[PDB]
Amino acid sequence: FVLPPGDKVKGEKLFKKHCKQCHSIAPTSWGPTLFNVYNRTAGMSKGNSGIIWNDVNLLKYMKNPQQFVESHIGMNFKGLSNLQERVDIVHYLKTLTYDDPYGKQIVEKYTK
Amino acid sequence: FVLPPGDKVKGEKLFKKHCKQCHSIAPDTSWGPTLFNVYNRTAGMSKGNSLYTSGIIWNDVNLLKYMKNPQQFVESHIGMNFKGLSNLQERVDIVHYLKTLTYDDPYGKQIVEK
Ligand code: HEC
Ligand code: HEC
Repeated sequence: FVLPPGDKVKGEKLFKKHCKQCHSIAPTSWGPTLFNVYNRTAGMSKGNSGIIWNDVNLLKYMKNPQQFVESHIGMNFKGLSNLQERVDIVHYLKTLTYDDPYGKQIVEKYTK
Repeated sequence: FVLPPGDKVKGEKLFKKHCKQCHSIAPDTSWGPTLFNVYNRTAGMSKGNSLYTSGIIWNDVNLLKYMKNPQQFVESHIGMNFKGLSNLQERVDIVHYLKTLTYDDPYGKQIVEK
């Protein structure tokens, strides 16, 4: 499969419209810069040089990002309904700080 | 609103089950950002739709809401979210545009400026 014919001017305009809001194009934004993203190793490769942002992968991601993530990583986070579970997770996250004994031990581990 | 009573041990268990796959807990790599010291941190999506702005804080209520429905949280606080682009030709044109964002492409060469 090769990339079908297209219009890079329409492409730049569609990028302004649909992607610029969260993506820079400089070598500051919420999402990663999309400069030199073509054939670049995708960040979701770290989830658990995997996935390359080639033509097919760019077309599939843009069609349905959540489905793409689920299909290539195997899982995805769509939310936790149980309020108590989220409360417990927040209780855990509050200890992940430099002034809590648990977070102190974390700094110990990842610093050695 | 006050954070209701909770269990930090069950919290660690649930974190392992549901968040560790994409999130590290190291001081600062994983796909997502490290969640160490995320409490009261300025959320990354504060940079969305970038006159200085303090941004969104990951406090109790916001963490709970986001964990409930992340994409709904994003839509509510940013105003927009990316759920996909159905039209195939728009995607092909975007790919054509992105292929020019390199250090060796003319347009990419011009954009590269420091
Ligand atoms: C915010 C409202 C966004 C909009 C609009 C678009 N994207 Fe995005 N994208 C966003 C974030 C926060 C992230 C990082 C987290 C993640 O899910 O990966 C991304 C990621 C990408 C990537 C991956 C880059 C990598 O190095 O792996 C790509 C290729 C990408 N986004 C492209 C893209 C396009 C083409 C968009 C419009 C058509 C678009 N994004 C919109 C947040 C947001
Ligand atoms: C991948 C499959 C993920 C899983 C499972 C979970 N998260 Fe996530 N999260 C992921 C990415 C790629 C990103 C960055 C892009 C984005 O959409 O923001 C995030 C972001 C967060 C954040 C925001 C961090 C910040 O703004 O500094 C938080 C607070 C967060 N994630 C928490 C979180 C929790 C509590 C999860 C399980 C209960 C969880 N994430 C799962 C990818 C993935």
